[PDB]
This record gives sequence, structure tokens and C-alpha cells, in this order.
Amino acid sequence: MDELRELLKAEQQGIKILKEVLKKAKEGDEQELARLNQEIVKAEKQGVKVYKEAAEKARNPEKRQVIDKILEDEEKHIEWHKAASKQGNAEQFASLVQQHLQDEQRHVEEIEKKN
Ligand SMILES: [Zn+2]
Ligand SMILES: [Zn+2]
Repeated sequence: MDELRELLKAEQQGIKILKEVLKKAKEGDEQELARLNQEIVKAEKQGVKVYKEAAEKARNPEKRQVIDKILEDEEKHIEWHKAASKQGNAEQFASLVQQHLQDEQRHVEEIEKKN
């Protein structure tokens, strides 16, 4: 097969982390927040690596569209967090995490329907 389970797991991993970070944002530690941001970027970056591989292994261009779309969006997310790695505020950081969460949920929503 073309493999989808790890692809799903990657998005799930980020969602788990995002929910985790949102909690920890209330914990309110600078070192933790930096760690959390790095955790997110690392997962997203790896996801792009896997999705790129999957994109080439995409059987249908129709299915590739979905993957290719996500490929850009996860890179897009990394771009946002790269900015956060420069400067950011606590409230904004929590908001970024929650907004990112919504994006990933769409991806899972889109991917889970195997048709
Ligand atoms: Zn993402
Ligand atoms: Zn995603």
C-alpha cells in the first residue's frame, strides 16, 4: 500500500503536543515555552519530510493534491513558529497553538475519509 497510518499518527502527534502546549502555556514558564515551540517545530518538520516522501508515492494525482496541500500548510506552520522563535508574547503564543490545532484537525478530518 501507499501508507497512511504514520501520516495520520504524525498529525495526531502534533495535535497531542498542541493540546499539551496550550496547558503548559498556563503553567507559564519561559524555558518550557521555548521547549514546547521546539517540540512543535520538530514534529511538523518531520511531518513535511514524511509527507514529501508520500507525495511521490501517491498513486492518484487526486490524492497527491491533498498531500501536496498539507505539505505546504505544515511548512507554513513551521514558518510561523520560526517567527515565534524570534519574538512573541504569552497570549499570542497560546493563540498560535490553538489556531495551529484547528488546522491540524482539518487535516485529520480530510485524511480520515478514505475515498
Ligand atoms: Zn502543522
Ligand atoms: Zn497537519
